[PDB]
Amino acid sequence: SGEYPTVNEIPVGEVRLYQIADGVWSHIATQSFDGAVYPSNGLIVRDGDELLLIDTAWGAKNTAALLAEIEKQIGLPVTRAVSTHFHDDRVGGVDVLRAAGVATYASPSTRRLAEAEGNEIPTHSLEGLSSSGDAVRFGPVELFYPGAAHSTDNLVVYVPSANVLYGGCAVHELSSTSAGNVADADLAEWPTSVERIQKHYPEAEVVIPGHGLPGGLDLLQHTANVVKAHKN
Ligand SMILES: COc1ncc(-c2c(C(=O)O)[nH]c3c([C@H](C)N4C[C@]5(C[C@@H](CN)C5)OC4=O)cccc23)cc1O
Ligand SMILES: [Zn+2]
Ligand SMILES: [Zn+2]
Repeated sequence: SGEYPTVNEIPVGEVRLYQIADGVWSHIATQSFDGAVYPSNGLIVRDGDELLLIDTAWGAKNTAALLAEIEKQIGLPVTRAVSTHFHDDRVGGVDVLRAAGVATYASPSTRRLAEAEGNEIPTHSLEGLSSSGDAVRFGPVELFYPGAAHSTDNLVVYVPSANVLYGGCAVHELSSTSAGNVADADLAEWPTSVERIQKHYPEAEVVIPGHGLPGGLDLLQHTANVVKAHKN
């Protein structure tokens, strides 16, 4: 009824939307992995009379439910999607999107890693993001490659009209103890990558993590702290 939804409030298979700013929503879904249930976020950004989707809802059935929730709550078509790294919480559901007419995009690095791991593969490659600090425009957002962090390919997304920074899984929520699932992470480079984000987006007003509650710019410093301490 208004606060940001949490893992035990969303059955696996349902999707919630949360209005972040004018023309900006997050999507929240839950999924089982290795016998535990986790929430995860993505983003929806209005692009005129169309929508840009950032990240799937972590699976085919969740992503079908996402599209249905968008139709119910917003009623504009999703025409493009960007996946911010290669893991299933970001690309799982790309096949559903592709068959619903959505053009799916990711960096070449994400596409190669997704293919090598057996995850679903976005159709279109996003050039211009291969060096840390690179930024490109994509409809109503800026895509930024901060360097290796949670994964080597992780992208972040800024919505300049609303000063919304979507950090994806390179950014942790404030209740995060612990650096999340670090299987593919670069703990040594992660603080440097976060510092690049902090330098590039000093006017961010909302910061959305890949999992958990949005907050302000403090999420970035918190993430650096938790990664440094996990390493320690
Ligand atoms: C305590 O809180 C939290 N705990 C954990 C997470 C969390 C994150 C995140 O840290 O982004 N990702 C998760 C994934 C994704 C799909 N996977 C799986 C994978 C293992 C590799 C294959 N061997 C690929 O690497 C990866 O990230 C699954 C399950 C949980 C998470 C988030 C939390 O908030
Ligand atoms: Zn991940
Ligand atoms: Zn994640």
